[PDB]
Amino acid sequence: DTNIVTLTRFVMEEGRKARGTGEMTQLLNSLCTAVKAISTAVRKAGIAHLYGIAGSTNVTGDQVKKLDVLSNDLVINVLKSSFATCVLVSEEDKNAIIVEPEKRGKYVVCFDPLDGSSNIDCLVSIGTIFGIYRKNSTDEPSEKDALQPGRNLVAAGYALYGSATMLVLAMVNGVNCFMLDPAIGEFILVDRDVKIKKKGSIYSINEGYAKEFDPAITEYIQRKKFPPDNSAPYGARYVGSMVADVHRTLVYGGIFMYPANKKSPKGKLRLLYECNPMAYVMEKAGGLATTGKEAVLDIVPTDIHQRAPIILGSPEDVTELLEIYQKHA
Ligand SMILES: O=P(O)(O)OC[C@H]1O[C@](O)(CO)[C@@H](O)[C@@H]1O
Ligand SMILES: [Mg+2]
Ligand SMILES: [Mg+2]
Ligand SMILES: [Mg+2]
Repeated sequence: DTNIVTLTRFVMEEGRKARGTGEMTQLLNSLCTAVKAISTAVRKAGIAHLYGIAGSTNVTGDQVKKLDVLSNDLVINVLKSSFATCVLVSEEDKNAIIVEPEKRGKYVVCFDPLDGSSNIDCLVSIGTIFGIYRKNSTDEPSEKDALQPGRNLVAAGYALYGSATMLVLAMVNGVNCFMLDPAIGEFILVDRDVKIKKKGSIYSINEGYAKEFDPAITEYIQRKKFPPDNSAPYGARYVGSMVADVHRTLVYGGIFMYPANKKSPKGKLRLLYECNPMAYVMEKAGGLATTGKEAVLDIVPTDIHQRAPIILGSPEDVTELLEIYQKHA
């Protein structure tokens, strides 16, 4: 056990020939602290009475749970104290948060402090999603610094509070998985340079919305169930937590879908702190992420709480669905 490859060491070793201020390492070390604190609260949530609602509604009009508030506070406090950030965007705050000059650093951070809130009370996998941008402009920090295309990401990933706690981190040359050792409260490198399979055998979507689906989604699903070449039909999985469904897509292959539909032109999931981070992870693992008509990472945001359709996973799977949308174009 005497040589520990922790997230910190990883993020220091690589960025050492890249030089840098090392505030990315500060950022991520800080974030890891909040994630550990969220994991331990989650693992004991019913005894600590942390289930239930906060008694509020957010800008996307979700019903705010207790762990939403707790996790939001932890992420914000640790990011500010990191001295690595200047602008913060959270699912739980109407406006971007501008860091006090005294603790400012050069990064902009967009995050979902707790993802999968419908699955909180039934003990299903939940998580934390983040994307990291460098502030470009020279003028005073503002919400506008968060309105960057996802292709501008310097780092992104998620924490998954599942059967084990995992930190999935994507940076410019690739994706790496770090598992939480609860005995020493360190994230340890467990999966190096993760690449997604070119094609999977699992499709993931809420078919409860079948009546609202566009003809292309409708066709694709039918094809997964009734393949034209007599291949085996695809298996279906939908946990209901974006972080768990995307994580399985990453390690098992296949496709994850939250499409636009007749009642939601822009889908449900949020571009800044849900769709862009996962699209980035997917592209760095060699997969794709599309709205059905354009790459998510290429969208230029105008609203920090903007929604986008997302279709992601194995390149050959996502490409088959894109061909169907094309065909229907
Ligand atoms: O109940 P639905 O509409 O399938 O929504 C599930 C999606 O909503 C979210 O909870 C939004 O956070 C995602 O984590 C999840 O993928
Ligand atoms: Mg929510
Ligand atoms: Mg979410
Ligand atoms: Mg959330």
